[PDB]
Amino acid sequence: DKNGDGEVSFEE
Repeated sequence: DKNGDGEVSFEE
């Protein structure tokens, strides 16, 4: 998240 996927892509 926040980057784990893409700038929080996950938590985005």
